[PDB]
Amino acid sequence: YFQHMKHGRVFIIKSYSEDDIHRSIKYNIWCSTEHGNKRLDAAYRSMNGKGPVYLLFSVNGSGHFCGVAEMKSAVDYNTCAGVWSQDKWKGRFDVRWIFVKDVPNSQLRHIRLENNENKPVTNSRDTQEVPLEKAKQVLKIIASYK
Ligand SMILES: Cc1n[nH]c2ncnc(N)c12
Ligand SMILES: [Cl-]
Repeated sequence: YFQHMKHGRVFIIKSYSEDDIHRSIKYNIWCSTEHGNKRLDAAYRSMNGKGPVYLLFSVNGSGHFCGVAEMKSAVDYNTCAGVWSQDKWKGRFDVRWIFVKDVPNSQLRHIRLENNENKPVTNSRDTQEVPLEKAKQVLKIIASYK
């Protein structure tokens, strides 16, 4: 249960590669775009441990979110090249996967993001930030979905 969360920031991850998500679950690491890496680094560092950064993962075109992971370190920008599905993916940070489970978009699309033109949360791009009150609604639904 994620209702205890008073602080904390939540981002959507949209992957072109399901293989990269499988690698991320296996080794508890992730990376993002050049902009996404800077956005997440800033958010993690500004938290100063006062609350979590959660990542809500979804494979482009799958019609479902596939789980949730907590960001667990700052971004190292200079790391081994070519570990992901494509060479463009640079950098690395630790994550801890909290839920690994498929949740259909139909369960989530009523939740709209006031910072993204009131678009459904299921129509977000990679690294879209989610307002906390809408993030808690998404997390409650992922956690109790069966
Ligand atoms: C890897 C990775 N990090 N962030 C991403 N976003 C879209 N596609 C991907 N393969 C990735
Ligand atoms: Cl590495």
